[PDB]
Amino acid sequence: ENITQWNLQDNGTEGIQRAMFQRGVNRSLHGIWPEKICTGVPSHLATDTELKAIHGMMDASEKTNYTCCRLQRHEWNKHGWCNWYNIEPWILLMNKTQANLTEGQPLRECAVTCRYDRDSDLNVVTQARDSPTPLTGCKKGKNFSFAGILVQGPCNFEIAV
Ligand SMILES: *[C@@H]1O[C@H](CO)[C@@H](O[C@@H]2O[C@H](CO)[C@@H](O[C@@H]3O[C@H](CO[C@@H]4O[C@H](CO)[C@@H](O)[C@H](O)[C@@H]4O)[C@@H](O)[C@H](O[C@H]4O[C@H](CO)[C@@H](O)[C@H](O)[C@@H]4O)[C@@H]3O)[C@H](O)[C@H]2NC(C)=O)[C@H](O)[C@H]1NC(C)=O
Ligand SMILES: *[C@@H]1O[C@H](CO)[C@@H](O[C@@H]2O[C@H](CO)[C@@H](O[C@@H]3O[C@H](CO)[C@@H](O)[C@H](O[C@H]4O[C@H](CO)[C@@H](O)[C@H](O)[C@@H]4O)[C@@H]3O)[C@H](O)[C@H]2NC(C)=O)[C@H](O)[C@H]1NC(C)=O
Ligand SMILES: *[C@@H]1O[C@H](CO)[C@@H](O[C@@H]2O[C@H](CO)[C@@H](O[C@H]3O[C@H](CO)[C@@H](O)[C@H](O)[C@@H]3O)[C@H](O)[C@H]2NC(C)=O)[C@H](O)[C@H]1NC(C)=O
Ligand SMILES: O=c1ccn([C@H]2O[C@H](CO)[C@H]3OP(=O)(O)O[C@@H]32)c(=O)[nH]1
Ligand SMILES: *[C@@H]1O[C@H](CO)[C@@H](O)[C@H](O)[C@H]1NC(C)=O
Ligand SMILES: *[C@@H]1O[C@H](CO)[C@@H](O)[C@H](O)[C@H]1NC(C)=O
Repeated sequence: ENITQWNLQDNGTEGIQRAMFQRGVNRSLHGIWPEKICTGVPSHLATDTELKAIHGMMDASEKTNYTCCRLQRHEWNKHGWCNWYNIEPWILLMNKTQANLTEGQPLRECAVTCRYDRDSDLNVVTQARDSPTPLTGCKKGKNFSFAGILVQGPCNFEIAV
């Protein structure tokens, strides 16, 4: 029921993706999204110390030189507090999810946002998730590149029929 989304390195994409390519990082966690989105005053103010414990997860913000902890705090505020109640279980999950992402191509990896590269003739996956979803910026008929890994379809498993 929870969507796990992450960023993948792409020099062709200004922002987090360019920074990941430079830093030799393949997959950086974006968030874990339950059905319920949090509204109102959070239960706990996520400190940088707490948020730095999610090892390997880069910030999508230029303001922190794509390090910590803007994206991280945003995630706890919008998706974390009202669903996990405590920061400790949330931190451990986010970190274990990022640990697994650092290992390599996940069991379930589906393109979310693409950036078609005319030179290589590939759909360079900028963001991916553990469930198939309507694509964005993807050219139909072209193969996919998930941080260097070439896949025929938008997912690393069969969806259809
Ligand atoms: C997918 O997403 C859901 C959230 O959307 C995750 O579910 C949460 O999981 C965490 C644990 O990983 C749970 O946190 C613990 O909640 C306890 C309170 O729960 C009450 O019972 C039900 C659960 O059936 C809730 O729905 C109620 O609202 C209640 O409030 C809470 O006591 C507990 O704290 C205890 O443990 C921690 C660490 O061990 C201590 O720090 C703490 O002080 C205390 O002893 C945790 O906060 C949470 O209940 C879940 N919430 C819901 C709504 O289901 C899934 O596990 C995610 N799964 C995947 C696979 O991504
Ligand atoms: C990864 O992406 C980065 C960012 O997009 C990328 O750098 C960009 O590409 C090029 C290649 O170095 C840079 O382009 C140069 O930019 C200056 C103006 O800023 C122009 O004057 C340059 O023109 C000369 O260079 C050519 C070299 O082949 C000549 O043939 C040409 O006629 C000129 O004399 C040139 O276009 C560019 O500035 C950056 N862009 C940004 C937005 O930073 C880099 O190539 C990629 N790295 C890897 C490892 O793939
Ligand atoms: C991160 O990746 C892990 C691997 O997918 C997974 O952790 C869980 O723990 C064990 C490792 O000890 C996996 O392997 C085990 O498989 C059998 C299955 O019958 C277990 O009985 C054994 O203990 C064995 O070593 C588990 O399969 C695995 N659990 C699940 C539910 O898939 C985590 O799920 C990953 N965490 C995140 C947050 O993505
Ligand atoms: O984890 C993240 C967080 C944010 N962005 C966003 O970064 C730029 C910000 O302009 C956004 O444009 P966009 O396609 O609407 O969403 C992009 C990511 O790509 N990954
Ligand atoms: C997060 O995972 C790393 C491995 O990537 C581990 O060494 C680290 O201390 C973890 N943080 C915790 C458990 O808070
Ligand atoms: C990342 O994928 C590259 C291909 O871009 C692979 O060769 C490498 O071992 C991985 N490096 C990481 C996860 O740091």
